[PDB]
Parts: sequence; structure tokens; C-alpha cells
Amino acid sequence: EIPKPVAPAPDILRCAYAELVVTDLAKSRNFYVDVLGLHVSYEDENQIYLRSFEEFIHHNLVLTKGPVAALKAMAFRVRTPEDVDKAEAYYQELGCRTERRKDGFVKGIGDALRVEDPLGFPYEFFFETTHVERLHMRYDLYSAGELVRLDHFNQVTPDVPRGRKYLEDLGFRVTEDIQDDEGTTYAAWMHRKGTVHDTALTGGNGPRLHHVAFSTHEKHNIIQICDKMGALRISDRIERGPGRHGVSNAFYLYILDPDNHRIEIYTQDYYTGDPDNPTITWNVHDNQRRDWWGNPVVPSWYTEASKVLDLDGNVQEII
Amino acid sequence: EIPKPVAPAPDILRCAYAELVVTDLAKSRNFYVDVLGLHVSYEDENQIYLRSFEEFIHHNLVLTKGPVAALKAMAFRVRTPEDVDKAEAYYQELGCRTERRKDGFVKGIGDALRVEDPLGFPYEFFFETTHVERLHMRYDLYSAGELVRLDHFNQVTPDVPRGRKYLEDLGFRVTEDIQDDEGTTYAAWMHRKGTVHDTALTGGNGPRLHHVAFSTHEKHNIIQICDKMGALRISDRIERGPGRHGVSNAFYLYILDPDNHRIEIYTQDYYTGDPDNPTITWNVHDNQRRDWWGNPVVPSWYTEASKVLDLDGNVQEII
Amino acid sequence: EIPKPVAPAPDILRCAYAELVVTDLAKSRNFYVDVLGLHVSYEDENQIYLRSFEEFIHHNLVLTKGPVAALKAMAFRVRTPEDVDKAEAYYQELGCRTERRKDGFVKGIGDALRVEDPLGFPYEFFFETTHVERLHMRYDLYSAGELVRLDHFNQVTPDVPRGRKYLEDLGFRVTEDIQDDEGTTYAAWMHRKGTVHDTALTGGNGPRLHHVAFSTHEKHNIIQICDKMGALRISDRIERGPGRHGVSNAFYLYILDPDNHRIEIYTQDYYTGDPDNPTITWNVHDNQRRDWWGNPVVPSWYTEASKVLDLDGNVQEII
Amino acid sequence: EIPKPVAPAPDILRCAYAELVVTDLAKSRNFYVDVLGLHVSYEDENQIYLRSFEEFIHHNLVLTKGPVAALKAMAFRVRTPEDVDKAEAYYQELGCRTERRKDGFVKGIGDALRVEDPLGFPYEFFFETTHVERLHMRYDLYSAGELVRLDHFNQVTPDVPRGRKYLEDLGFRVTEDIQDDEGTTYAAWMHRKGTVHDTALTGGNGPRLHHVAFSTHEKHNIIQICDKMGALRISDRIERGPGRHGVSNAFYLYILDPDNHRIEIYTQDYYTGDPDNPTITWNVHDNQRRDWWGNPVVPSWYTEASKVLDLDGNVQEII
Repeated sequence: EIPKPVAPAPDILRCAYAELVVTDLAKSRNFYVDVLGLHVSYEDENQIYLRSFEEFIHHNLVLTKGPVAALKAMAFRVRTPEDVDKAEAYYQELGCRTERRKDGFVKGIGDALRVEDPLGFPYEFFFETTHVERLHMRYDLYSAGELVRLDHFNQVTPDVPRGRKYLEDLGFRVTEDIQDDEGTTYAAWMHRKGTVHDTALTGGNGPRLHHVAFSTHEKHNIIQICDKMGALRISDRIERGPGRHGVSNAFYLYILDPDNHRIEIYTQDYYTGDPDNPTITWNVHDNQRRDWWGNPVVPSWYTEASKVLDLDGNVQEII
Repeated sequence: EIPKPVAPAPDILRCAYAELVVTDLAKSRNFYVDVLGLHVSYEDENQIYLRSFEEFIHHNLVLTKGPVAALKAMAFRVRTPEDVDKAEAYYQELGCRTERRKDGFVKGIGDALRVEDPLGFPYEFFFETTHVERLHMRYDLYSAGELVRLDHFNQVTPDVPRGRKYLEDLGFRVTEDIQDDEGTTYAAWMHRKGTVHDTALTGGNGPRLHHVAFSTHEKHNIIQICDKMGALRISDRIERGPGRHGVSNAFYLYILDPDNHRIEIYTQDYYTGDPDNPTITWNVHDNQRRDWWGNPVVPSWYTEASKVLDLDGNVQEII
Repeated sequence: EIPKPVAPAPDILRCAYAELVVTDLAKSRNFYVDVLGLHVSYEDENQIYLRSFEEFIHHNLVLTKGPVAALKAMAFRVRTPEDVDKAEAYYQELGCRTERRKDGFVKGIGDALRVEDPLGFPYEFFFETTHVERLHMRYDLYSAGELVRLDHFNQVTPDVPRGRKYLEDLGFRVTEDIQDDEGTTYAAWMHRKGTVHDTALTGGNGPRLHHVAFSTHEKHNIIQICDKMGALRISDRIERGPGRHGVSNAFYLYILDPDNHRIEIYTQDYYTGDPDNPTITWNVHDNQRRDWWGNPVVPSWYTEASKVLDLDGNVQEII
Repeated sequence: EIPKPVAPAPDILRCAYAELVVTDLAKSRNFYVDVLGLHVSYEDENQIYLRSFEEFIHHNLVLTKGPVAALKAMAFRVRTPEDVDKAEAYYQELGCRTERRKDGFVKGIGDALRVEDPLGFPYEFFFETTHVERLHMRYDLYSAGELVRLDHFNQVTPDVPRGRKYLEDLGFRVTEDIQDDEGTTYAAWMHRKGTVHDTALTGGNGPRLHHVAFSTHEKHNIIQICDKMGALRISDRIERGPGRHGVSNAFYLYILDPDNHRIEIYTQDYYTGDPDNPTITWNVHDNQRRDWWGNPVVPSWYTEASKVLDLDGNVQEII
């Protein structure tokens, strides 16, 4: 069991961006910018910084060229600069390795703390970030499949109850979960910002990052992503969907980037910000928890997930 | 080969209605009225007459109580009363069994001809029909999954080239087809009213009726049918979809009625009314002809189709 | 009264394209291509040929540089090459000036007849046209406000009853009209292709062209055109809408090009192809005939309409 | 001018419900339930309690029969039971009249504090509420115009800067405002829950309630409300829209209930939960601040607003 620290938890606002290592930067740019339409805040021959339509911070996704495709960091923004010090004290009390950089790990982020969390994931906590043009009314740039916000991460770990306790002490609130008759948690969705989730834990060999997710404004935007991929003759990169998830009630689509990192695009959220928001518990034997309409099962969705890196940049051993 | 008659073909306007035999009239009414929202023109203890949101003729679907679920008649409306006489002469020259009723076979239809066509299908041709209130602006009745028009039938027959020639002689124009390397037709979509099709021929044991199709105004209406079925806990009746078909470019959904009759709901059409409308030919080995996005294959869609009846009510032998 | 010729009417398929004279080709190209997204079939320093997303004939709109902006031709495609000879005989019997060009008046069109019709409008009838790539499944090109088909023209003329008879003799069928209590027609919508209309006659000084109309697949496409114009700071070119018309039941938007030519973009049509389609008559005093939702009246929509040219290229006197 | 109390402010979660006095309960029920589709949590001969599709607290709207239509209370939910005590101490310090009921003022709410606030408005603060079935996946009940969440109130007051300082002290954060060249605030939108706003202050004679607003999932839901009102021949109750507001970027509609209370239905929000969310300041001369598309001005929207009641149930004098 991971103990609850005496030190106070940092006040986490929301998931904010992911840094993914990619192997061929130009092929990754073709996918994220030309196919998906994300906006380039900054790029060079080593990295591409991308943001969604409604974002004002510098980026939601950093693509970094490297040797092995993997998640390098899943970042959460905290409420105040002092919260980065709180995160540092917190994870040092849990006995985790931490690295602090007053001027950031990537461009457009200031004082930041990266840690190898108890579950083996590279989390980053930061407050300072370069504000850029919020594109929410730039309808002259709006694409038929526009990604409007980054919403959440989904993590694969072997012991979900152990991880759930740790995230709950960190302040995440479970909105939905999947349990058996004994009441054991098999998967949990948890939030800070008032939507179904900022991250989710699902059981399996780990640490691995199952996906990063963006939303669209409407369902037709998701359908357009599928239609565009079929016209580009890359429909084999659509993994699962479109469908409706029972858990989260999202209309979803999962596609695969050039290094096989899985990106979820979905639409339809509901408000979870009240402190007594009713947790929805789904039975592990209820098929509708996975697909409200009964869509056939896609096996790779249960077997494949991205490697994650430690603070030296090496792949974390998968347990 | 089915020879081209010397007698002129009747001028067919469009597919107009289907008469389906159902085994439990109340369970069938629950599906077509309470779940799908079709409008009741007339009903009694033996039949239910239903129409779509934009129809003005009496009905698009007649549900008739009977012991063996089957297609009883696929009806096409013709341009003038005289075309019913043309249809009769035409089919008599082809040597087919015909039955003429000056007052119709079903309520709301006048002078009508039913025939056992060369492929074993019970086609009806009629001009006279009772006009009813066109509900196209009755937004106070509009449901979130509203079926707005009946569009086509899809037939399963063993020799598609044979049937294609016969329907082309009858005046249908092929808009899209599926061919092998040698140029042989494996399936064809054919129209009279200016959309992709009024009927289609696909290969398989037959005669059998694969489905009858209705359209919605937009894609979200089809998604709402799926969501409503999930909330009613009848998602097991969603057979295939939603997806995008390559052939016809339709956004589709296939569901099953209580007698397993397959109903397609789709949206998005294109104009095919010019005489030199470009026929689109898909190769028999191109998967995108089936699913533009790559959705997995649903086996029952290729094995199951409805029985059809002859003019005496007996099931037509499936060759 | 315009007499019905003894000569047979040409069999008209549908409205097919308009040739608009524009004063600044560059500004016009920016509006039609960069803002509205129409596709270029051909262009040079004097003309731009544009087509909609689902079109296969060479174009739906020809922009021709000229000194005075005006409609140069409203073109209808006929069923066969011989219908062009029929059209020539028909209009000569009516005593109208005609001009025949075996090789066409504009690129992409073959043998064509242009006439100064009985109401003073420049109609063109043609069959031959260069086919081009039908872009209906080119989702990699699809814009959030995509215009998918050309649908109709709308003409302003002083005596609607006089013109309505002439168009009925030509084969157009009235689907909807506006009448007073005496039964007198004030405006009428008429079709050949099976939608609400290919052209409409409204009362006013004429001949003038009120607008040319394109459709989108769904309502959100029209809202996006308005949003994009707002982002480009050209919202002052949105003249009327979005709204719902009572007559035609269309969800509409009217915008103004650089020369003030009015373009309608709408969605939602219904089928009118049966010969006894029920004509919908709206009373002159029913305000919902104009706006189903009661949207405020825009005066310019009732006072402004485009000039039209005679066969010498000079503006027709407006009566 | 309104001092910042020494007492800590109650932690406000979000606007949660409004209690409106109506003169004819049956006519009001027809509008809110039969026309708009809100869900009944409880009703009797004197009151109707209604909730939106995704709500889990007892209600979002209470209609209470009375002699003079007016706002009886605008209620905000607080984070903990102790926050109701904080609210009482805070308003006592401000010198405002307050009334505390340990068992609530309306059914379904527990301990609650109502106050006549400094701007003359009847605010309620509560934590305890009866949870009910959250209907967010009840697609069997989903209407084509479904109202999914309660989002905000909009208040009219004579001195917006004075009210803005009081609300900022209470913890609301301004996301957008309208200012003149001197920097003086004319209108402000402010939030607690992370959307553009929970309430807004606009300048005019007051106190009056301009409107209460609900959202829909997508734009087509708002279009359907207009369409249904046109079919029910109550289009004259559509006051303004549909349109796109520059301030808030919302796709909006304003309609009037039987007592002329204004209801806004809109869709599209963006995230404002970060503490340094960029405030968007619109200039008082920028017409796009009101309508992004340039929709004409509707005079009544600037002159009419609902009366509000004091704690004795009598109308507050309007300054």
C-alpha cells in the first residue's frame, strides 16, 4: 500500500500536455498536423510543439525525436508556483526519484518537477507556461475534424486498487469505476477539472500509457476524421470506433500514430465538479460498460499500449 | 438470359413501400413505432400501415400478421395509371405469373399488379394511392432519430448479371457496381428516382430480401437510434454499424426487427439523375467498398436475409 | 399570355450552372474559393470555372471578368443532344432571339443554345459537357463549410402568373406557391429534378436574378460559413439568416459576393418527383411562409437583385 | 464601495437552480415540460420542480404559483455544509438581510440561506440536496431539443463596476468583459465552475433578472427548438437568435416563457478553470461582441428583464 504523505498534496488543476518520443519527426508531423489538424506553437528539427483549438497555454503535445517511441512525460498543471514545491516535497516523502528544473524541461514551460511516480510513470507538475493565441474563435482555421481540447490520459498498471488509493490521496476524485462482486476495483476514472477524468487506471502489464485523448465539439467532427483517413488510404490506422462507451458516456474513436501511440478523439462530457458527484460503478460482466451499442471487440485495444521512460530517458521495465 | 420484351416497360418512379409479414403484431409495433418512431397511417388487429416523416402517399411499410415472417411484396410506384397496364403486359411477355386487383392488395393503394418476377421476387406496380398528411414540417412530432424517407430495397439472388440485364431493360440505371478482374458484375446498385438506388442486387442464395432502407436527415439521428437502443437494452438488435459504405458513400446502420427482418437507416446521398451519370466500379477485392473506415466484418450480414413469398403466400424456394 | 408552342419542349434535367460577370476576378476568386471552398475546374486571367463537392460535369459556376456585374447565363442541362435542337425550335416558335454554338459559349460545355427568353432572362440549354473528377468521397479536401451541390436559381419578374404558365409549358412542375384569397399566384417554386425547385419566380421589377443556391450536407456546415465569415471580419456580407423558410422547408443562409450577387446556401430538401406531388399553397398573409421562426425582415432581400445580360452582353432593361 | 468582509467567503461551486414565480402553473408546465422537455422531479398544484438531462441534484428550476411573475431566488451550491454558515456570516457582515432555514425553502433542498444581496438580488446558498436519477444515458427519454445542463444566470444592475468588485471578493473570476477606451467595465461574465460564467452583470435599471440559461449537447438541438416552436405556432415567443455571440463564443437562442421570463438555450463552452485564464476584453464599439455574424439588434433584449422578489415575496424596487 502506498502511504498517504504528511506533506500536503499539490493542488492539481488538470492534465495539460504529454511529451511523446517519436522516431521519425516528419512522419509524425504529417499525422498530427496534416491529418489531424493540431496547431503548431513552435517547431524545429528536434521537436514539434502542438496545441488544440481552444488552448491558451503553450502546448498540449510535444513530439520529441528519439530512439525508442515512448511516453516521456504526462504533465499536470498545478494551481500556483508554490504547488510545484509541494509536489516536490510530496514525492520525496513517497521516496520517488525527482528532478527539478527552474527553467523547464521543454520550451514554453517554466519551473517544473518531473518524477518517477510510485506506479512507474513519468509525471510532470508545473505552473509557469508561455501563454499563446487562444484559437477558439479562429473559424478561418477550423477544420471539419477539429480537435478542440486535450482531455485526459489513460494508464495501464498491474494493481489498480494500489494506484487508485495513491491518486485519491493526491486529490483525484473517482467519477466511474468497474468492480466485481467482492467490490474490487478493476479500472477507475478520476478527475480534477470537472469532467469524467484527467487520468484513468486500467489493469494490465505496466507501466504503459494506453492513450492520450482530445475532444471535438460535435459528433460529426469525429466522423469526419474517419472519412478523411479513408480518403487518405490510412483507414488501417483507425483501431476502434466510432462507438459509445458505457463508462464515461463518450462518443469515441481510437487511432494510431506512426509509432503506434494511441490517440483517442471523443465528444460529450458531463459535469463532475460537485464534491458528492455520484460515482457510477459498472459490473465487470456488463458488456455495455465497454460498448453501449455492442460494437465488436478489437483485440489490440486490450494488448497494446505505449512504453514509458524513466528520468534518464530509458524505457521503464514492464511489470 | 432474360429477353428484352417488345412491350414497353412501365415508367417506374421509385421504390414506394414494402409489405412484411410479421408474427407478433404488437411486438413488431413496439419496434417500428415506439423504438423507431415511424408514423401510423392506419392500423387494426391484422395490419399496421406506417409512413416516414416526409411521405405523402399512404404508407411506406405495411406490417401484416402471418405465421411465417417474410417479404410479401416490394412495391414500386409508376408514373401514370396506364403504366400498370404496361407492367402487366411486360411481365406477361416475360412469362411471369401476374395478379391484378383493381381495388388493390392493401389499404391505401388502388389499381395494382403483383408479379412473381424472373428472379422469384414479389414485385408490385401501382399508381393510385391515398394521399395523407405530409409530416415534413411537423417538428412537434420529430424524434431525435427521425426516419424521413423510404429509400431502397436490397435483393439477394444467385445470378447477378442475369438480374442486372433484366432490371436495366426495365429502366433502372446502374450507379455503382462491384466487378472482378474480368469485368463480371458481382453486385449492382440501380435507380429510377435519382439517388444511388431504388433497389440493389447482391449475390447469394435466393430469392431473399436482404433489407429495406430509410434515411435520416443527418448523421446524429442515426447515432441517436443506437443510443436509444442501448438505453432500452436492445443493443443486441444492432447488427452492423455505424459505418461509412464505400459503395453509395452512405453513413449506415443495420438493425433487426422482432422477426429478424433487417432494416438499414442511413444518411447522405448524391444526385444520379443525369443519363450519363458516371458509374462507379469497385473491385471485388477492395475492402473499402464495404467499409470506408475498415470496420470489422459482421458475419450474419452475409449469411442472413429474409424469405420472400409467392402470390399464394408460400415461401419461395431458395436456390 | 405566352402561347404554348406546337414544337415539343426540350426535356430539361436540372439547373446545372450559372455564368456571372464579375468586376474584379481576384476578389471574386477569394470569396468563392478561399472563403466558400468551391473547387477549381479551370482558370485563367479572365475566368474561373468552379464546381461543388459532388459534381461530375465540368462546372456549376463560371466567373467571367466584365465591366458590369450581372448574370450572363443560367444554364439547364437537357437529357439528350437532340434536346438542344428541340430547345432551339421551341424558342424560335416563341419568337425569341437565340444563338447556337456547336462548341459552346464557355469551356467545358459543348453544343449549346443560349436564348433571351420571354421574361428577358438569358437561359442556356446544353447536353455535352466535359466530365471531371467527382469529389464526393474526397474527404481529404472537405471543408467545414463544404458546398456539395448546386440546386437552383431564383428569378425576379413583374408578372408571375404569365411566367408560371410559360415554365409549366416547358415542363417545370410547381411544388409550392404563394397565393392570395382570390387564388392569384404571387410567387412559385418549380422543378424538374425532384427537389423543391430548379428555378422560382418571385414578383418584382425584372428581369433580375435574385440568387443562385448551393446546398451543404448538414446544418452545422452553414453555421460554419457564418462563423468563418465572422472570423474573417466579413460578417457584413451575411445578408439574411440563418433561418428556416416556411416555403421549401429549407434551413438557409444568404450572403453577398464582391459584386453584390446573392448566393444562398441551404440544407434539407424533400422529394417532389411523383407527378401528383401535393402542391403546397401558402397564403400571402402567412408570415411563416417567409420565416418559420419569425426572424426579422431584411429589407435588402426584397429590393436588391442582380442585373442580367442580353445576347450582346448588355444589361437587359429592367421593367 | 462594497467592502471586502473580514469573514471568509463561502466556497461556491456553481449556479444550481432558479425559483421563478409564474402566474398560471398549467401554462408554464406546458412551456417547460411539453415544449422544452425538462424532467419533472416533483409537482403538485402549487409548484413544479424540473431538472435537465444530466443533473443529479433535485432540480435546476422551481416554478411557483404566485400573483406577480418574478425571480424568487437564484441559488448557488456551496462546497460543504459549513459553507452555508460562512455565507451567513459573510452577508451579515455586509449588512444584508438574511433568512436561514435548516430544512430548506423548497423541496429537495436541505439547510439553506437566502439573502437580499447588495445589488438587491435574492441569492440562495445551500449544500444539502436530495439526489435523483441522473438521466444522462437515458436516451429512451432524449428529445431532439434536449436541455442537458443549467449553466448560468445573467443579472441587470445600474453599476456594474460596483457589482463586479463584490462578486470578485466572493470568489467569482471574470472570464470576459466589455470595456470602453478608459478601461471602465460595462458588462462582465464571471465563473466558479470552469465555464465562461455562472452569472454575469450587465448595465441597466435593476435589480432585474435578464435570463436563466441551459445548454444543449449540439447546435442541431437548438435549431430543433426553433423548428418545434414554429410547428406549434408559438414562434412569436422566440425573441432573439439563433446566432453566435462574440462574448462567450456561444451559439445561442433566447425564448420567452408565458410570464415573459427569458430563457437562453446555448451550446459550446470553453474551459476557464486555470487561475490565470486570459480575460477577454471586448471594446464597447465592437459590434461583434454582441453578434459574431452581425444579426440585427432585437430592442426588447435590451429593455425587458424579470422583476426579482425580496424575502417577503414582494417585488424589489427597480433603480
